[PDB]
Amino acid sequence: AMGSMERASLIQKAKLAEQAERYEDMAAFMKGAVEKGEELSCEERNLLSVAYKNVVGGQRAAWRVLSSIEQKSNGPEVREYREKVETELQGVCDTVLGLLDSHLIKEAGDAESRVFYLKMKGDYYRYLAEVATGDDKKRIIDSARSAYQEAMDISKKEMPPTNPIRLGLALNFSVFHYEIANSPEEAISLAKTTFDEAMADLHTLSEDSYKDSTLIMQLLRDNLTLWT
Amino acid sequence: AMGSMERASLIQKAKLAEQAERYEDMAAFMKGAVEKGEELSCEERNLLSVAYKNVVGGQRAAWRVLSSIEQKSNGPEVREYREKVETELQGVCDTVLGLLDSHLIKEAGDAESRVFYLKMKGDYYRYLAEVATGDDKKRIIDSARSAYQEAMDISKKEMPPTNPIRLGLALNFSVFHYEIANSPEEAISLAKTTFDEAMADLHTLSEDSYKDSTLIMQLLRDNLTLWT
Ligand SMILES: O=P(O)(O)Oc1c2c(c(OP(=O)(O)O)c3c1[C@H]1C[C@@H]3c3cc4c(cc31)[C@H]1C[C@@H]4c3ccccc31)[C@H]1C[C@@H]2c2cc3c(cc21)[C@H]1C[C@@H]3c2ccccc21
Ligand SMILES: O=P(O)(O)Oc1c2c(c(OP(=O)(O)O)c3c1[C@H]1C[C@@H]3c3cc4c(cc31)[C@H]1C[C@@H]4c3ccccc31)[C@H]1C[C@@H]2c2cc3c(cc21)[C@H]1C[C@@H]3c2ccccc21
Ligand SMILES: [Cl-]
Ligand SMILES: [Cl-]
Repeated sequence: AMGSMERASLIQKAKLAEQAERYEDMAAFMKGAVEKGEELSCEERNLLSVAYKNVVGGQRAAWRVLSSIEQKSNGPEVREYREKVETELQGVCDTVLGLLDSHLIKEAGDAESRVFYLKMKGDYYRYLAEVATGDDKKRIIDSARSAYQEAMDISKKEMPPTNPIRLGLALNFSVFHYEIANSPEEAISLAKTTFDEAMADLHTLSEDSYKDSTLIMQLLRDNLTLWT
Repeated sequence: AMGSMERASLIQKAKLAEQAERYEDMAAFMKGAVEKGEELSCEERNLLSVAYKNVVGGQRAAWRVLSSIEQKSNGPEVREYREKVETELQGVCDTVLGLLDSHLIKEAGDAESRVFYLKMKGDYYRYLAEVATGDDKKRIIDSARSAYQEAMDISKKEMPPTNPIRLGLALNFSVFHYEIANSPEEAISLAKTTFDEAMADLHTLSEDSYKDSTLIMQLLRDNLTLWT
């Protein structure tokens, strides 16, 4: 599909699609850059993340609208279209999890790197878990949990509490606890702990993370305001 | 593609896609409802219009970003991607113009109806004209002009000056004069005339057009504030 194009061209074009708000294309350019076989740099990791976040984020919004419209209070058309979109959402999720398993997630790699791709693995299993049901759902919840946890375990050892990759992970794992794992108990603990341990060792905050991590701190709190 | 589905189902689903903001799908459902062969009702005409407006509106925004990025002040990747998107934009435009020619535009029909589909024909030739160049562009400009004019000619005879279909037409034809036909002379005339002839016979304003047509009056003025 993209295999005739040089890796550098695919990356340039991925950057152009972010500016033009073409995230179906951006993701496609980044799927192709991953498949050139080389390890992604820090900037490239984000580019991949943003592309697929928007694609899958738009589908989830659509699914939630349509799923909300299945009232069943007091014809087939609503379910059919919800399923069409649901099926589409899953394909995109399965697509990212493929690239993560077959190319990006490796045992031997940087701490920043390994956590970033594991957080992502938990995110995309989380998105699948929202749409899944029955016996099939339990499996998907535990793969999400498992990937988030290994990511947490590493970040506590290898990263300071003001690190955006660590903070954004904790944010998303709390969201998993509340919306997916039905434990506002655990969700609140992890959120406040993350917020407080960050404020406790705020001296570790650095010039390069200042913007990214103060934003995730706000998000972390907005959630606790919303829950408590 | 959609040919197994009942017309009523396609319409229901088109309405569901507007709510879920899936205008690629909405347009596809409406392309299919048009191809059932039957004349579209007033509500259906809008549904079709909105679907394709958003699809083609998103592509134009992308094209204008990418085309703006061709600086050429003082590699091939920007042009290639602009062309990819340009080619895509044109296919969607050619697609609507097909449905208009082969199904919707008829000699024998309602005044409201005939004008609505001609306005649309001028709109989609306008979108093509923005991306086109050279000898090829002149043709596209004159087809836009020709369709807008026949639409104008009919609306002056058959519709009051407060009518939203008449007002929105005039709005778009002025926009054609300014951005496409390079005549801020004519664009300003038609705009103020539309605004003033509406205010002159404001007694004709009716309960059903009040919202739609006061909005187009604002748009008409915002444009004149912007031009003069
Ligand atoms: O070290 P950088 O990666 O260049 O960080 C800066 C950025 C940006 C900067 O703005 P600039 O276009 O004027 O250069 C800045 C930085 C550094 C330098 C300037 C800036 C300004 C500020 C801070 C860091 C930076 C601290 C103090 C002030 C600030 C406001 C809000 C949160 C954190 C901060 C852009 C680009 C980048 C950035 C990030 C964000 C945002 C905007 C930017 C939006 C979305 C996210 C964000 C978080 C919190 C509030 C608002 C945002
Ligand atoms: O006769 P309707 O088709 O039911 O018109 C109303 C509408 C709506 C109405 O609001 P509602 O949700 O409270 O029922 C109304 C109408 C009729 C009845 C109510 C309304 C209120 C008003 C008018 C007409 C209507 C005149 C006086 C007041 C108004 C404000 C701005 C412009 C024109 C008006 C919704 C649905 C529809 C509507 C249309 C618009 C909008 C919103 C609506 C947005 C986008 C466009 C618009 C134009 C100008 C300003 C704002 C808008
Ligand atoms: Cl469907
Ligand atoms: Cl391209």
